[PDB]
Amino acid sequence: GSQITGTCPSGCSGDCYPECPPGCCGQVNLN
Repeated sequence: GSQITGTCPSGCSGDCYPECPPGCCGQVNLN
């Protein structure tokens, strides 16, 4: 890990629940 996640946990990266702030989920992928 280098950039890691601030407020939004892994769950937000994967499961984008409503309380996840905009662009928090699926925002770290060089794809």
